[PDB]
Amino acid sequence: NTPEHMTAVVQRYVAALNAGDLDGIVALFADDATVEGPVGSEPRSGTAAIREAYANSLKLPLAVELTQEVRAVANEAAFAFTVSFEYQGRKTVVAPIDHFRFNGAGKVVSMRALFGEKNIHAGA
Amino acid sequence: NTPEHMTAVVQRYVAALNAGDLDGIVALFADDATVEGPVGSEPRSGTAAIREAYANSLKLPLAVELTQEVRAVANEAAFAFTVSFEYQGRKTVVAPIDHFRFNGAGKVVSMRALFGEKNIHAGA
Ligand SMILES: C[C@]12CCc3c(ccc4cc(O)ccc34)[C@@H]1CCC2=O
Ligand SMILES: C[C@]12CCc3c(ccc4cc(O)ccc34)[C@@H]1CCC2=O
Repeated sequence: NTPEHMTAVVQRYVAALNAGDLDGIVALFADDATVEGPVGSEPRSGTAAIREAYANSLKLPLAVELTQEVRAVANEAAFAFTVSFEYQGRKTVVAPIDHFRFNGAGKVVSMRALFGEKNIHAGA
Repeated sequence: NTPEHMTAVVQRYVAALNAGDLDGIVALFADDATVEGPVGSEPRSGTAAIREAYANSLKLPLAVELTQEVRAVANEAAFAFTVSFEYQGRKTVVAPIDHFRFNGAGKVVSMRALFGEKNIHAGA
């Protein structure tokens, strides 16, 4: 469980969101992992709940892009990125910072997505 | 304790590091706050320990800059930035992502600085 590996996992995650690859996303998580997004809302725990959450997230085609280098140290990674989508002619860009914590096996045991209304950038 | 306030606190923090303003930094924290930087190392707790930690951080003049919008939601903020300094003719730029959690009073109760060796950018 190295910085190289954690950075790679972040890149796999971004790419799988772009591809709508739900298996690929869920495969990154430990069986008892938790996901909390946005920070503040009630977390989802376990493979089944995690899959359901990302299924709802992938209803629309997402364009996802890392916007800076990944920060990876010890057993944690943080990264800045954008998620862009379009609905009823409005394009929206959401710019979160995510935090992953990894277990010794290199699977994500916790994901937290930090973004507020000021990080949601959309026209009329 | 609003996103506006948390964003302002982040901006006050960045500016106080630039100014070497140790009082200004410590004033942002709750009396029993913790600081952990880099993530992984042993955290420091309490006003006295927090001041000592930032005193050591301010031995050299720091140039600190937010490099993206702050992410602020509920009681937490995350931000991407750089800390630049020079020593013995070598310029170094460190690019962390910090996470703050706030108490109801609007003081920082926990700070975590996430950066690894790949986020330390220095010449020979
Ligand atoms: C962008 C988004 C809010 C956050 C978000 C979405 C999808 C995948 C995400 C993946 C993340 O790691 C962090 C945040 C999101 C939603 C899809 C529609 C929407 O409003
Ligand atoms: C940049 C640095 C490592 C991280 C760091 C420093 C100083 C203030 C910081 C403030 C932060 O919120 C996060 C990280 C740092 C150090 C000064 C010298 C050095 O190597």
